[PDB]
Amino acid sequence: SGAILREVGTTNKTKVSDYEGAINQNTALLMKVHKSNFYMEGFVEEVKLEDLVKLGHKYGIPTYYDAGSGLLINLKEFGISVDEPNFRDCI
Amino acid sequence: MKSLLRQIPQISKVVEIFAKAYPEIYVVKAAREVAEKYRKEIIEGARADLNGFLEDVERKIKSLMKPNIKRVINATGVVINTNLGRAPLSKDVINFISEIANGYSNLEYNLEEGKRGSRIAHIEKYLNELTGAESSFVVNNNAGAVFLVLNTLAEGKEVIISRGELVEIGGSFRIPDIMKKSGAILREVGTTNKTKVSDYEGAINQNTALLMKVHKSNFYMEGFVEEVKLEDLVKLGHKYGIPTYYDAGSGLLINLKEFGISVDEPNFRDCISLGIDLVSGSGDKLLGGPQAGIIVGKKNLIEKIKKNPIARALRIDKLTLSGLEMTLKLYFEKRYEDIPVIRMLTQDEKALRQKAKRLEKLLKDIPGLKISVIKDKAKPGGGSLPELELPTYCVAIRHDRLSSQELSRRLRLAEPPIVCRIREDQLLFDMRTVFHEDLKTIKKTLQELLSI
RNA sequence: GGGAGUAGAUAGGCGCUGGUGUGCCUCCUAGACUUCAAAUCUACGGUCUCGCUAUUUAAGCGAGAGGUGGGUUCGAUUCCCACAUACUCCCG
Repeated sequence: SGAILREVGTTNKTKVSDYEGAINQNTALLMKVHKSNFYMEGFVEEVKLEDLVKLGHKYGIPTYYDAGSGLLINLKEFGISVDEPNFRDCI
Repeated sequence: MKSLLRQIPQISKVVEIFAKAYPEIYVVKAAREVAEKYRKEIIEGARADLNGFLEDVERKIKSLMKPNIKRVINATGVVINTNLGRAPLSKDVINFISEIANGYSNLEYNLEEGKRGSRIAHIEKYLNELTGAESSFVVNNNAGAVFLVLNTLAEGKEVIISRGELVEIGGSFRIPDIMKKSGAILREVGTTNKTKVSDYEGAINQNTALLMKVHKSNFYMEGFVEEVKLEDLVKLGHKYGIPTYYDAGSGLLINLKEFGISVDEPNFRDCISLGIDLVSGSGDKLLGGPQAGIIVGKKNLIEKIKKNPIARALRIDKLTLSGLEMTLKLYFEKRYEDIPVIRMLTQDEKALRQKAKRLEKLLKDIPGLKISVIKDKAKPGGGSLPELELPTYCVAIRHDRLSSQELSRRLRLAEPPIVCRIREDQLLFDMRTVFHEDLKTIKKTLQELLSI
């Protein structure tokens, strides 16, 4: 892609501090990918989406979410209870 | 001010006005859109009447219930019409696509071994046979086909190309601008109108990783002009040990002189059997199939391209893949007439008048219509054959009431819509591109605009 | 207990709508009609409340609330936010 990759946190856990800590003059993007075809249980921490946006608007950095699943609507409306994100809500 | 807007009814109230008239969903959408257009028009003080409301709300409903993309009756006589969606598909293909999309299929699944398999594997069997190349591959479109070969084999290294072959096809594609983003360094040789072989051979060096030639598909040069022969560039490559990459663009799968049309347009089989290492082209041009970037050439190169992590972002969808296999199946069976684009251009001169006057027989009754059939020479190829000029019968029409300009306008707004040429206040209908079942739809749309 | 989702009336259950709310079904009461019953139909109807005249009560009349509060807006039942509550789903 031509973009330089700055990986923060660790496999199972990643707090907000990890993101905010690696920012600098070259940081042009804050990107989060949704684990679509796998999942981690046990000691595992993740950064709330709301917090990423807050961190972006603080330093003036754009936020890019690769949902992957491409869920167009809220899924709970159909009886299936999952936290799967969707465009409308994430936007 | 605040009384010229209180007027506008309630969305619950207009929803009622259309009980079974239209779906509740489409009604509320039209009411909102309409409710906002009257709030702003009265706020700026440009409306004193609201009677237009009820009539309008129903027009939005009638409009909002139709998809935007719509089949269009092409009367221009241009087979590869970049604007109208290039090469149209035969029913045979469209049903093969219909079936694979209906449910699950073995897209990335090899039924033999019961484990995942490459989806590009189904087709390539066909390409290698038809072209004669060692191996093949296919991606989204030729634009990307180019970008992939450059970033695969010339990222960071030089690529020599003639200064007369740096094209701008389409609105966003430009060899110089994409190759840049390709990571390859551009070495332009020769001059606009002329380019000998010495120009190519002169700019080679330690970084030269590719010799690339682009086919001027959407333009041509006449007058004092020189070009580098293909056999020459193959010779030059094999001398210094440099690969040859031809961007045919037209994606002509076969020799074209075999069908009566005499042109020099290059084709895969012939260009491959010439000594070129790689060749690419769009599937929706001279191949007559769905949009697809087609690459054929040496195996050691194809494998280098495939492994590139960018090929996954170009890998073709389930629709075009299937639809491309059935298009390729037709080519093996020599069912040439079955593929729209080949039939349209190789149609009998006799064949065209036969349809030219079968339409004129359907419009003699319609009121105020001045119908005449003229033999005109047009240029069929839009995105692949720039110089070609072939004879075809146009049924030139003219109404006393309305003018040619206004006529084209209403015809593009019809259902189905019809797009046609205009020449000296005489609307023209080239029969080279008109399907038979359209003739009946042509007459029924013209009688609805001049007698209404 | 911690999160999250679905949510909301001013007779009662469901659904809708940026036009000052409304449609379907039910209840109640009332009216119409019907030999009797049913059916049917209709209601700027209903709750709470407060206030006003009388004031034991009756009796007549007027107004506001949509879980609560706030905001946007010409107008919020609709939309945003905050807190509360109901139902459900996940975790300790």
